Amino acid sequence: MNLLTTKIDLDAIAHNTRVLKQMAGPAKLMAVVKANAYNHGVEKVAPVIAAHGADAFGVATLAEAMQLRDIGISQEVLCWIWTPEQDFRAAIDRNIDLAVISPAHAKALIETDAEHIRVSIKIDSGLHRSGVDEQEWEGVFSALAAAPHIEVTGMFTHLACAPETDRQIIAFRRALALARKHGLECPVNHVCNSPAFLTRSDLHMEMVRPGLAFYGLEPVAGLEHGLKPAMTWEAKVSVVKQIRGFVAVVPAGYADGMPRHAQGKFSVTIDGLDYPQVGRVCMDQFVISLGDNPHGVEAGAKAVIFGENGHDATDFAERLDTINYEVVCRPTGRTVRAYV
Amino acid sequence: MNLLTTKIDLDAIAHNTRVLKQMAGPAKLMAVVKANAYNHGVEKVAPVIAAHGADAFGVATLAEAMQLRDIGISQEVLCWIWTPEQDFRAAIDRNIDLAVISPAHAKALIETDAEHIRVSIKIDSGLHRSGVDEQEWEGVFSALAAAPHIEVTGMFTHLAETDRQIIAFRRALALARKHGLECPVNHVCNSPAFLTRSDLHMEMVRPGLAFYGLEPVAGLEHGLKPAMTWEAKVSVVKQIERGFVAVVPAGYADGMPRHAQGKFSVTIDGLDYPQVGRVCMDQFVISLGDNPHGVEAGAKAVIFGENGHDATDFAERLDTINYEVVCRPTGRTVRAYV
Ligand SMILES: *Cc1c(COP(=O)(O)O)cnc(C)c1O
Ligand SMILES: *Cc1c(COP(=O)(O)O)cnc(C)c1O
Repeated sequence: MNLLTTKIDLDAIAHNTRVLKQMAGPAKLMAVVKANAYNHGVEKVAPVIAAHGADAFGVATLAEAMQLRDIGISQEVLCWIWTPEQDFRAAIDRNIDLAVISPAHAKALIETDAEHIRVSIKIDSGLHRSGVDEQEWEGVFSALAAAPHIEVTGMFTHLACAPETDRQIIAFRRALALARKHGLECPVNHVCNSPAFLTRSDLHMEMVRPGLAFYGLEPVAGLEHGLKPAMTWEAKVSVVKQIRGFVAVVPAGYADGMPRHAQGKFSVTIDGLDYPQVGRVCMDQFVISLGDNPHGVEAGAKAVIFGENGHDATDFAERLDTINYEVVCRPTGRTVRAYV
Repeated sequence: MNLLTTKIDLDAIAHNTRVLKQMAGPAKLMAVVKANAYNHGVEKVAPVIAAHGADAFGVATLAEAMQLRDIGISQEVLCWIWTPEQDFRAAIDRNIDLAVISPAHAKALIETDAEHIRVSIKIDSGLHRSGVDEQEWEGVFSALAAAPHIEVTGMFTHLAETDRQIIAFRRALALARKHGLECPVNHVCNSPAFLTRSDLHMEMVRPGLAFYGLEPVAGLEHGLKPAMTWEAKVSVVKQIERGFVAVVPAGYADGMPRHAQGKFSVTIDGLDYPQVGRVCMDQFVISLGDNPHGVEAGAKAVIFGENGHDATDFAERLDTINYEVVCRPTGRTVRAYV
């Protein structure tokens, strides 16, 4: 028996997958499962998402993409954070699509002697982060077009989460036209992350790549989509102490993902009732006040930090002055992952 | 090659152990290696510490305790965060000391059908968290003393006042002995109290932080050597103006909090470059100005540690403590030993 765990509801994930598949329509559905499926356990999550419609998967690193192939994912897989200094050839060998994020990346790929290399051009559409920018488009498209063994499956841009969006699309379309003018068909393109996907059907293109929504969380406040949250972070009270007040100790500290800054900003839920966190969050635990403990909370009681039978990830996120993306990624350390 | 890693200096840890072993004198040295040895990798760290003098090891959970036995640690082991509902019996069968942190824990142990159970009494000396409080002294000591299959090896408490907690701890110790509990080996010193209160060493000291080379009291040195370095390789350098920015392969899913925005910089070739903009899930951006030093993709960016700001400095910049920063590197971060 574990005192600290995250409950991962796989059925909720399948549901979310079905809801996203219906919403995508004719567009392909790429499931973004980087960061170990947003901390939900990609080894279990990805197969469920695959079994319910996902046309492809998107991850950040070479290692994550390779892990997907390891568990048996046979769908198209895209990786966008790697450098020519790494063994990217190992990914190519595993049928992993690689994003061209800079001229140097394009160069390393063209100079790679492999039969057929699938690549997707990451376009810097204005954020000035990663990706090939306007001044480099000409050279890169020309170089990739001249490479026999390279197949440019398309291009994509990451609508940084923002007006801003439409300005990015204009630049992206300028790049796509320039690419095709160079002989690059760019058959499958995508720009939609969860927020854009759930609000801009005009930007579906040939493929959409939402991440957050698969885990049942809403990207924009005020919007309903019938999603089912999949993660619940909960601990079992280790000790109930009487000071006629009482406090309870819950076996979770900053070493487990509970920020020290969360002090005095939230409550956990025991049997559906809230109890405010009090005092300093320590390395292995934090304390909550039971008041006169009228409901008779005892050691062993289940305390929901966020999730089922408690406050959802979004509420907890706002209490912590952050976003739900970060809260689901927080549970770590002694926290054990349990499915459904 | 990995774009994001923690470099763990095992020789530094051996060094820190020797230092702490010296300062401990006749007092037993129990190294705290809970939380995977403060995120330094207990499977490699604990053996080094044991090989250099540690008399015992302290961890929080049964699983962490069992993990020490699994790696072959033969020293005394104490575990202080568990409940009667867990299979603590399996831990007793592997010679793992259990802390009595409430009357119910004492009850469970007393009712456990085992021949010899080594226990340490966790004393609530005023903090009012876990541990047995003064109102419970009597009942617990008297019950444990009447159970011959249990060996009360001693008692301990945790410092937040300090002297105040000590006064209380002493009272409990006296009552326990009055009840027939000898309490041969007691302890209260964590890293800060150990380095400054030689009068509180007692029979055993319980340092954690110091073994990893970090100083608890920002004021003076003790000759420790920091053991961890968190660093990344620039993935791309982009022109934004004639200014440039560089993308660093680490986000809040890897341990870099979104709140860290505008609070820090990374060190590249000994010089600092400010993080700017929003911290995303997989990466953050730094400002290079006109990039006078020609930083290129592939460059080594030290977040904290060797060739960068030490953990304490980084912790202050992010409004936290060094204990938390060494626990932060996670996600795609790959641990490497040097
Ligand atoms: C994280 C990420 C996504 C997923 O975004 P959500 O907002 O979670 O839908 C999509 N594309 C890229 C390039 C990403 O890094
Ligand atoms: C974490 C812990 C320690 C170690 O403390 P440092 O401040 O790192 O030396 C000692 N005792 C207990 C009970 C602990 O939980």
